[PDB]
Amino acid sequence: MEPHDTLSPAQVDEYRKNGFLVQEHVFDEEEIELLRAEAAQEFASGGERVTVGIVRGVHGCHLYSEVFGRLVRSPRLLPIARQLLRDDVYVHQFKINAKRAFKGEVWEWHQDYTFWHHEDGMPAPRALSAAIFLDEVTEFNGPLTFVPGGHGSGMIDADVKGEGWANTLTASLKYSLDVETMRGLIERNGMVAPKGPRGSVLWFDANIPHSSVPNISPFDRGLVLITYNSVENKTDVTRGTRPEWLAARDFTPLTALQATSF
Amino acid sequence: MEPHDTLSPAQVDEYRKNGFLVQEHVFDEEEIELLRAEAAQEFASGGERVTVGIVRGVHGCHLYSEVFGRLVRSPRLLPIARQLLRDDVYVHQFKINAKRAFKGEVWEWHQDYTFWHHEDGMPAPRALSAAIFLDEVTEFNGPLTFVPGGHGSGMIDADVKGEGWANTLTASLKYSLDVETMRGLIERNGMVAPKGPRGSVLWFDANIPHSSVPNISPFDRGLVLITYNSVENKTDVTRGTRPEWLAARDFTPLTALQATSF
Ligand SMILES: O=C(O)[C@H]1NCC[C@@H]1O
Ligand SMILES: O=C(O)[C@H]1NCC[C@@H]1O
Repeated sequence: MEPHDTLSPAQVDEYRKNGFLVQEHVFDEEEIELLRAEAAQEFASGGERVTVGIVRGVHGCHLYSEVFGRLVRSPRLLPIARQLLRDDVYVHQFKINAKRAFKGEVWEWHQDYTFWHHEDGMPAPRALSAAIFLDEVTEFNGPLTFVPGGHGSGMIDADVKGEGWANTLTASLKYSLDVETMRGLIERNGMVAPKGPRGSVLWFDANIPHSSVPNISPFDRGLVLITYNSVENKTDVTRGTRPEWLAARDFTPLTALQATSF
Repeated sequence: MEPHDTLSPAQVDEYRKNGFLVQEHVFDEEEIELLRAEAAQEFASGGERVTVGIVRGVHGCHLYSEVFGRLVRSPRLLPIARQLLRDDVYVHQFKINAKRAFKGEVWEWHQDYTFWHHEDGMPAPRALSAAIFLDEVTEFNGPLTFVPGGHGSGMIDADVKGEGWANTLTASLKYSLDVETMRGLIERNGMVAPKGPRGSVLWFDANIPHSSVPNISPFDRGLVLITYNSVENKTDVTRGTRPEWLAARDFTPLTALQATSF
């Protein structure tokens, strides 16, 4: 194992100003293939934790998979999440999202924090997601798309639908940011679909508004998304509506994987 | 009126090599607003020529609208189409396609020539379309997307659906290029979504494979598309299945608008 990875001051400034940031080539192909293979196994035996008719999402895999439980403690990831949240951290949510070639949905503009505040009891937006690129993310395979700086407009009052947590997981969403709001935000800030090669990591703020469109390429777009939360900002488990595999309840501070002979 | 517009040798080379080409800022805002206003009138009274539940397409407007009949003979357009097709030309098809803000469909990969050969009797791919930008075309408002150089692989054998011309106009298409074909083409050539400001013109070859995704922006994307065909390559009206407003039958060579006091 190396020195723990840190963002440079420039990277940090870029992250806070925009609310997202791509580090290119964090993992190699061999590491990425190990993650691809484990993701396929979870898609195949995830059960109620899966989302679809062909499988498209799985939730909570770091609680059940040894590979994924080590991934979240990796020295390429955990220290940056400590650095950005300025705290010890733990994993609130883990999920894999594949958009297969010539497939996919329009994911309505939204803020993760909005769901986590109302569904899970997250007190403050002191959280972020790391989306590992299992495939090259381009213009055409349905990249996550953001309003840069749009996290600074706090949580935005949103159109609310559904009952329970049934449509938290699906592309028609329970909390969709208004059309009139979006225009203002976008007139003001613009739109960015960060791109990069396989093995890249895209860090994004819990309150950044984001969306994506379908994949019109012949290449799949697999993403592993790890949502780190600050231990100080642990969710209020008394207001909690959802289960462990969507919203974690073990708030033990994580420590990084140590170098071992196995 | 000016000297007639021509592409530079570089532009022409770029067009033939890639099969598409954007000229920026061909029309001003005032010209574009005249076209917007006329398009709204056609969307409202086009009748059977319209396509939808909210209006999204209209076909054949240059046969019914004085503004649109002059547009096709404009010295910003007609001479480039002469230049690229190396012939006198006429309009085979005219259509307006709006993708409203937060709206739109995935348009499956396709080749226009494939439809025009089989539906209308077009002997050779000696045709092209000029798509005038009524709005700024960006990454996020569903730009027409192309395989550069993909016109040189001739007409590609395609999956065929429907009966009649019912699903020629709609986003699930009668002639959809295969998934396996596309991957090969794309592995080989890549993908480009030409962009530009309002009043731009995007010229593209009749055989270039193209597609688009929905508009996830708060801005509309209106396009006027004029399909010029070579007079020598006029359609065989004996194999013709569709009506005047989809496939024209007056093959008179066009001449440009002359400067008049009105
Ligand atoms: O509902 C959730 O918790 C997740 N799915 C969409 C928004 C979050 O990422
Ligand atoms: O069917 C047509 O003739 C037109 N619509 C889709 C392909 C062409 O542009």
